[PDB]
Amino acid sequence: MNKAKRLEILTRLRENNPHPTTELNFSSPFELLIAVLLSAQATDVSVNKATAKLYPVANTPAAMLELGVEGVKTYIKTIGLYNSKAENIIKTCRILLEQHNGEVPEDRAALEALPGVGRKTANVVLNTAFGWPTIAVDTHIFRVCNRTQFAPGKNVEQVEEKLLKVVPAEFKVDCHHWLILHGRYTCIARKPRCGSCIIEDLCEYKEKVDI
Ligand code: SF4
Repeated sequence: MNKAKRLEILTRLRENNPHPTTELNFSSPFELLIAVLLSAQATDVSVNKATAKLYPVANTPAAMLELGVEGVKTYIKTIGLYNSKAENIIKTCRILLEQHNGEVPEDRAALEALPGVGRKTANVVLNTAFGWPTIAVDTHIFRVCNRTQFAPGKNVEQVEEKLLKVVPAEFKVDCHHWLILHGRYTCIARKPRCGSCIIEDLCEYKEKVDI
């Protein structure tokens, strides 16, 4: 692949969807942090169904703490691992109240310190709630980057590091959401939708499927 081809792929993804975002519903950084903590081994539609019940009754660290571990579990019992999720939620709300004064902190090490949130999660929250140029790589973005040859790599860290070198600064805030929505709905794992792909003539995959 090369610089000019990469730039035309990013130009077509912007034309198609100028402002890509998460499929998790949220109206605040805190509501995004909790939705992302509820995401582990669950679908976005499962999480949105649970937060549609929960956030009208408690959507601040203080209201959440007042609901308690067992009150939280009542609203999220439909989601996988909800007992440990409910513990991580209450603990994170306490830390935000004490150390960060009821705010979600705009800082990677502070977010990574929170129970249940790791590097990829901190990067997704900094990008999606605060607009940071971070580009977290999951299995979808890994498959898309290697199939197209946009940013090939042998594991997650190599693709993440290549993406931070090859994506122009202009495109780095929307890059993660463009590539994950492309992987989820077009460049899917079993039988890619190549005959209907908006970047098919720029993609370098040798096994394209419906011409
Ligand atoms: S042409 Fe096929 S392999 Fe290439 S990006 Fe599109 S869907 Fe994926």
